[PDB]
Amino acid sequence: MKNISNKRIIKDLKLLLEEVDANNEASPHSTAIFSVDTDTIYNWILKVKAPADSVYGGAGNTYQLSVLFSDDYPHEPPTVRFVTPVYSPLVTGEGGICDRMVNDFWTPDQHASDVIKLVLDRVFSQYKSRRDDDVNPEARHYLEKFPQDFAARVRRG
Repeated sequence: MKNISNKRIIKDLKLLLEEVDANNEASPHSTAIFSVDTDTIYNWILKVKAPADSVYGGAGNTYQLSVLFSDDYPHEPPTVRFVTPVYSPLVTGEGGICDRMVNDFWTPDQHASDVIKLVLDRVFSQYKSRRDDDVNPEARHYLEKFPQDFAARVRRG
């Protein structure tokens, strides 16, 4: 890895910042990103609310994420990681997600914003529909057989 100008990381950060400041003036189904700090242009730390809609946006808790880029962006998209623990079939105890979640659908055309919205929605809102991106099968089994007890458990931690 090297700390190098990337035309598209910078262009996509400027675009996210513009959207995050348009959002924080006005959906219960969408997740709101409300802070974007960086640590090198290659590492974006975000603060997020899940949708009021979901199990995960109940007490309006904050969720912290890391978006990590490589020198090859936009050819490969960044990795999203939860810094906040999240009980989920799609997230590990490390905060990892399967690369497939993002990589099956990536074209270099798309923006860091699009990647971030896809992941937040997938995990907070579209989790019930299983694909090839399950990383925590104890959480999947538990949702599948105790839908209601899985909810009470998300509000715990």
